[PDB]
Amino acid sequence: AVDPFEMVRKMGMGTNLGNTLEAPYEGSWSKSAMEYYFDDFKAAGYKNVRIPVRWDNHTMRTYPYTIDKAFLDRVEQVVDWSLSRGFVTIINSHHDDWIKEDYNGNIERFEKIWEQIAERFKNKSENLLFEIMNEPFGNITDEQIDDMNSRILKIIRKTNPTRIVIIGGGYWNSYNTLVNIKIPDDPYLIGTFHYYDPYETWGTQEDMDTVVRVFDFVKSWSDRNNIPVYFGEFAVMAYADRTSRVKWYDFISDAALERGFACSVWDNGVFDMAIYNRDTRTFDTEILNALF
Repeated sequence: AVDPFEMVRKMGMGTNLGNTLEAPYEGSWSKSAMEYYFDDFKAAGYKNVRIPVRWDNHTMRTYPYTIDKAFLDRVEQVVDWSLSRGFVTIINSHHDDWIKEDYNGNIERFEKIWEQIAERFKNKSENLLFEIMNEPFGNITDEQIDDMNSRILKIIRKTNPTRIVIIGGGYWNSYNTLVNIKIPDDPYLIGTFHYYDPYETWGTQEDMDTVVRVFDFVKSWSDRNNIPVYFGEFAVMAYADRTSRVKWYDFISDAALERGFACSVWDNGVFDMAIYNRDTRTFDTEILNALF
């Protein structure tokens, strides 16, 4: 099968379908997924689409933790729109915070959710990737993070033996960068990094120097561990003025793609932090130009 390095090269620069299927219920935040979004994403030049999904309210809270068939149907529909247009397509668990609130108590429910996702999408193209969990870091120990990754990977591998899986490689903020040392012995892994600050504006000259340093350290990590890197939601901060914002998109893309990283820009569909207008079907073309 296609190895993670080939996949990351193919992924290039892409977009999130933010604030949609990872809302508590689809459409309750930003506009629901429509097929034409993907026509527009393709015409825009995007090479991947990350599709955040919150499984919580579409899954039984009690055993056997079945995901509503209609929701699985709906996610498959959206996935099939993305895959058929040639996008590398990423699905995940996103905003399923209930698992961090009680790991021991909720790990079985999380396992069964992934058991069902893996089962449903087992025959999908190599271009569909599984991202185990959006932000593994936070109210949960390292031991539990490593435990989660191991067992969800193993569950995935039962039905998806070579499908590339995205796990948290670590995180970064203005003060430090953390990287995982314990990486499962598996040949089909991509490592992902998000902004995270345990003690929780942007676009200055200093902010850029910070990001290059982060990117360089992540690159060393990438080289040393033989794992390619994916920044699945960059440009999540708010910006001082228009000119900073555009420059920042331009800078992140250059720096990432020079180091061979795959990227998905955060786009929440709000006109806040949006590039694609889902109502007018237009893009902020200056930001797109900055991305390509």
